[PDB]
Amino acid sequence: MISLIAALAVDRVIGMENAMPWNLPADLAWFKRNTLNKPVIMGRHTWESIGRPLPGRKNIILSSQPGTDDRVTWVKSVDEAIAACGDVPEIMVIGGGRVYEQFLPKAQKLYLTHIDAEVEGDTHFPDYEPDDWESVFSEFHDADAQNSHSYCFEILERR
Ligand SMILES: Nc1cccc(Cn2ccc3c4c(N)nc(N)nc4ccc32)c1
Repeated sequence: MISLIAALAVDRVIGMENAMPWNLPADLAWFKRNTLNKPVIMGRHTWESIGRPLPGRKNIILSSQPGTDDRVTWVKSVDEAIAACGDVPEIMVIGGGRVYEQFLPKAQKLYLTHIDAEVEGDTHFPDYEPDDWESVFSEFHDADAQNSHSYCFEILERR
């Protein structure tokens, strides 16, 4: 089954850099744990944003362009991306914006990290009608020395 995992700032703004405010160590650990030993699907910008395949995971890159790295699997369509995962309990879609939009209608689970920050970005996480989604887990954390902003993990399940 298909899950989306994403770090969202206020107004559901999403970005991707090794900088503020999506480089919080605790959001990274959450991300690792929830994607470990699962196939990950991602856009090209997100693939560059990591510069390296994620270990112990099958990495699948959805892009209209041909591939430039043989350590990972390149595909051109949503259904090709899904098939490339094989028979597995959970597929993890890890961004970016356009990829979320494409997989949301087929997703049955959302892993969201709400960061209590504001950053300027045109790229947003797709609007999920809260009538079709049920929150089933929440975990708020205060800012500390390692994590500059407060943050809250949430898991939602499609209703
Ligand atoms: N160095 C590195 C290792 C793993 C991932 C990345 C970039 N990256 C790529 C995706 C993510 C990411 C995500 N999809 N969701 C959440 N909640 N957090 C995330 C944090 C980082 C992400 C960078």
